[PDB]
Amino acid sequence: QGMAIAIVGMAGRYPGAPDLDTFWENLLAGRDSITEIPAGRWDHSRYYDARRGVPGRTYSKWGGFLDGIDEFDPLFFGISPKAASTMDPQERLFLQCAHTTLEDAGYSRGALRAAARARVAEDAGDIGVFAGAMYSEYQLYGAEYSVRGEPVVVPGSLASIANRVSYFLDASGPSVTVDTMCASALSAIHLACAALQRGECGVALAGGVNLSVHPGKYLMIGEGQFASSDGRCRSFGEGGDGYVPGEGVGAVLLRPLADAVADGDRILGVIRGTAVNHGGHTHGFTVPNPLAQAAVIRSAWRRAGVDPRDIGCIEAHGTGTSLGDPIEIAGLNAAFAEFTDARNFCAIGSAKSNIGHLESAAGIAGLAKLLLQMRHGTLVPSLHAERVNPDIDFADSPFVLQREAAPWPRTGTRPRLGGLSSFGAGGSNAHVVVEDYVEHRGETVVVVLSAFDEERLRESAGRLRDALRKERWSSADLPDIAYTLQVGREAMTARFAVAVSTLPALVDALDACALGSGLPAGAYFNPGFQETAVRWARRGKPAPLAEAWTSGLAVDWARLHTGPKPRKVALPGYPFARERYWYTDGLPE
Ligand SMILES: [Cl-]
Repeated sequence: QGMAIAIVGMAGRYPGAPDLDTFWENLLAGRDSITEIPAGRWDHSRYYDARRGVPGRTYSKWGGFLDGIDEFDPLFFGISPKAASTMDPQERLFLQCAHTTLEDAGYSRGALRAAARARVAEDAGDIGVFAGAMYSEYQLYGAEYSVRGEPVVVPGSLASIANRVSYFLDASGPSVTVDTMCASALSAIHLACAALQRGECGVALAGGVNLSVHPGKYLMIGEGQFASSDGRCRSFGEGGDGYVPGEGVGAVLLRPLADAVADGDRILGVIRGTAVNHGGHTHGFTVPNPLAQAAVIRSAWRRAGVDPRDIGCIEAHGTGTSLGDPIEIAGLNAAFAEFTDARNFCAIGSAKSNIGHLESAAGIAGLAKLLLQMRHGTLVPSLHAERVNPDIDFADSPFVLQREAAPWPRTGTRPRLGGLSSFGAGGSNAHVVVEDYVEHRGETVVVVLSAFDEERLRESAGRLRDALRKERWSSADLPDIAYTLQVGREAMTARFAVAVSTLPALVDALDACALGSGLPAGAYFNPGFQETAVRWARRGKPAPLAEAWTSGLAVDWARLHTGPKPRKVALPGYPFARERYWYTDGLPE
């Protein structure tokens, strides 16, 4: 049966991919997003040296990097701009990730709490937050400054990553940051699923964050020789002699499947089972254990109640290590061997070949790739493995290394089944089992839009306009779009409302608002009785309600949709202000 935990929303920010849609495009095109160290971060010429193991140097100069990790919208989160400057970028980016995930799920803060609270006991929490992270590097800058100047305070609390989200969301569930290194994100998901199953909270936000903000990490992988000579993760490829670090922030909104189905939530997939263990005493602290990996994979399978023969795809750890890669396959082989003797039926690959080793966030990026493959029914290439690692025999294995884009066909009406592994360098292992889900036309709707100020509002109109021009959208989607923007967004200061019945009309109105030109009739803008107006709107006269709402009137939009409720759909998230904050702000040179 499984623990039946539904995924009702997701957000992701990965190298070369500001959002999940872009991430899929990169994955589909087999794009390599690895680059050299951005000059803005630090002067890497002070540390680079091609000779392995040189003291005070590093032979790696590559990485999977995000763009503008110092960009943040503190006013949006009720954080003072002064506080933002000394606040760990990981906390900042996870805050923005958390919000985007709620918007993808089609939930406002208040709505999410209400939906969660109804499913658990009185004194049980509503929303839980489980974050995975392993580095506190921002802290180091403050110390480097304080020694040769005036002492500056730069906090290094990993708990803040989860705690600030809980604070912002007004969440009352468990608020936990976990560190199991590379397996952190998957460990967070594991604990989140356990909390939901146990009834500790109604919904749970689970994810991971990992940034490369300091050169120290590179001096470390250089000394320990963990870094690859070519700055690539050759997942199961020949010549892989280490990994390349990558940046990333991701999260999922988790919920018991029954509750999601009953609430008409989007369902991006279902977590059937999770498992967590440790490699024990191997021949070295950072030496992986194939038997432990096999055990955690089987444990997740048993908890999921699945038949491993049906597994269509495995998203592997695949860091591109001399010892690690063959060990991982050995672990997987031992796992499958306890159930079937079948060969070459399962696909395998790693996103790390695309975006690098995201470490504490590797699992959430991996989950994204897996869910996206199922969503589009397409298996994506795994890079840097034109010739496979000589130590690995895929011919005598359950697997076939995915090296070309290919269709992932559904067997009958049976859900596509996938597996996801993440193995911490310190020995902590994790495996997650997921499967996908199987389940007023033409009328005038009222499309609503709000943001912090006028500029952000017109920005939202533009991004929504650009989205609704894509091929997937038609006029038949208008009831879903309107519903999502009503009950799935926060009613903010600057507001925009328009009554439309066709999609091209909505696009025109959005374009007008975005460009600040003249608005049509039935459209209302504001830079910043209900019972009567809602009855009117339910009778097909929504203009007085829309105009009143734009003027600032609070509106319980749910009252409008009490035959069948429209579907929540994926719409563009809030356009955060991109102002730069760093610890050197205000400090003398
Ligand atoms: Cl609130």
